Amino acid sequence: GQLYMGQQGPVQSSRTTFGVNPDRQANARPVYLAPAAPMENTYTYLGSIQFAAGRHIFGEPASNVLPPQNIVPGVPTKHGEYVTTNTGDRLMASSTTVTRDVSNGRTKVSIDIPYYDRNAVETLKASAIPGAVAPVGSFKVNVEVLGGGVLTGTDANAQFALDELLSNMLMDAARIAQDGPKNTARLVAASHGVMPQA
Amino acid sequence: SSRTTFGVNPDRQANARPVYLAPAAPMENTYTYLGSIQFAAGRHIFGEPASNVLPPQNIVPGVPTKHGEYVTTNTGDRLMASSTTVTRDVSNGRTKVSIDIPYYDRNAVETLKASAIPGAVAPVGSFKVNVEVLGGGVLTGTDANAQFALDELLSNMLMDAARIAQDGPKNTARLVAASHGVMPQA
Amino acid sequence: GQLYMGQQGPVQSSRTTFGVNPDRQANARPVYLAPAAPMENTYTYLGSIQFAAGRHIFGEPASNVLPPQNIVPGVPTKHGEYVTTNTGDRLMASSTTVTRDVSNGRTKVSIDIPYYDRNAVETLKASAIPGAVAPVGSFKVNVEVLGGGVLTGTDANAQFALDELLSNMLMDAARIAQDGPKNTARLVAASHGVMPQA
Repeated sequence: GQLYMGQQGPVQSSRTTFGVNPDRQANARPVYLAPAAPMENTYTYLGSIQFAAGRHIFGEPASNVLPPQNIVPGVPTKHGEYVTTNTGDRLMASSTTVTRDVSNGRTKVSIDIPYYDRNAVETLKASAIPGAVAPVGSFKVNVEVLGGGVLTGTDANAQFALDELLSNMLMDAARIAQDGPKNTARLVAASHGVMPQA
Repeated sequence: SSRTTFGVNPDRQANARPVYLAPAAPMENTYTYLGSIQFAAGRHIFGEPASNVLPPQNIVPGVPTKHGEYVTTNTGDRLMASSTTVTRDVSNGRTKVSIDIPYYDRNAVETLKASAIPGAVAPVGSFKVNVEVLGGGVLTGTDANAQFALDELLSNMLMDAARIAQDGPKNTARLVAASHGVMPQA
Repeated sequence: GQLYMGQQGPVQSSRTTFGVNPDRQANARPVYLAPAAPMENTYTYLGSIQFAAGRHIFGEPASNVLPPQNIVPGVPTKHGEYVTTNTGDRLMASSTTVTRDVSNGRTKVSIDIPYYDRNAVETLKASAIPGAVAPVGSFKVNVEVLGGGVLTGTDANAQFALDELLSNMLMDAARIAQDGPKNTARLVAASHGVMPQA
């Protein structure tokens, strides 16, 4: 490679793999599985807008905090679900689901909430029809933490520090995801991004 | 594969960075001077542009291009409309702006005017000026903020180069029909 | 050879003979030659056991300190002998000898003392026979100092320090030679060594 001046004389710079231990520690670490899933932020906002945005009408949950669906204390699982059942006036009750998959150092949490056709629901109310409406679609939010491949000398204590580091990256990621003025479009029906000049 | 390096690491950053493209080309300096000399020097007569700022001809907003042109039309008495062109090429970290303005034969133009005869005249030649910035080879460590700093560094070298090119008394020959360069004594 | 990390980069370890001066100084050094040989330790012990151990009867020396036999002051020799003559009751007198050889940096001192057949001597005394007994065998002890090949920069003064170093190794060697309890066999008629477990 390039040439520089060492005390022996002019010496060639060199790039070597000598002295780098890339060995990894196996993803064999049991992790804490919450006994319920708190959806407080989303449901307080849904109470704020009165469970209706435009033509999307939403169901009222059973609880702001979701109970486990297929998780039992003391039984290890790689897939766990929490669920409640949204209900509403002239709405067929429909479940809202929070899924957690923990495999090979990869943790992934997904949230799926359904909605209904407000045009149909208000037609039902206004002309005094006796039927109900089934869900029309959903919205989904996924979050993923790739925490595999810790190094071999990673202390049992230092894995907790790494835990907190990843959780702070999580917070930063969601903030960057929703960052922006609420005067302007930023999430739904997205086509492309346009950052403003000033 | 991760390797520890002793000495210089020459890894360069790939030339894969979009750059800002002006929505129009301002030519204010040259056209104000052309108005100053009444669009005529010696036997060279020039045409009057439609605008001092040239609109894009083949550039569409939001569409990346590696070659773009701004253009206007010079018109004149007893003259055939001739376009003045500003070309910008961006490729592989090298960005180059060229300016081409045509001229006409003043003897033909004023002979027609003085003879009151139907002829009109086309351009005889042009003058061209090129400017080139070789910005490739950014090192690996450089982040975006540092790249902005390098942007401004190159633009300052640009200004220095133009000043060094035009440097000299206006009493004396310095650009056109150049044969060689000579330095004065004391 | 093996690989290690030097400031130039990964560097191969190397073993060279560069910068080692093994030149030696010739063994051309006159040494002191004692004017007599003191055998005080052995002869005081021989007085202790009354010049008799088992069937080995020993002669009584002329002197505890032996005079030179072929050494003359101011004459350089590479071989010198000291001697006295043991005598005894009904014993034909017999010489005890101490030999010193000094050649080419190697000093060697040997001691040879004879003994007689006590069975024969006490037969003579007991049945009142008029004859005498001649020596029957001997015991010998050798000591050797290989002090050749001093280095070239060895100062004349430092050769005295080396002298004393070798003499201290001598003392340590004799102590290791006779080391051991006197309850147990350690020197004569030796067949092999057996160091005790505890």
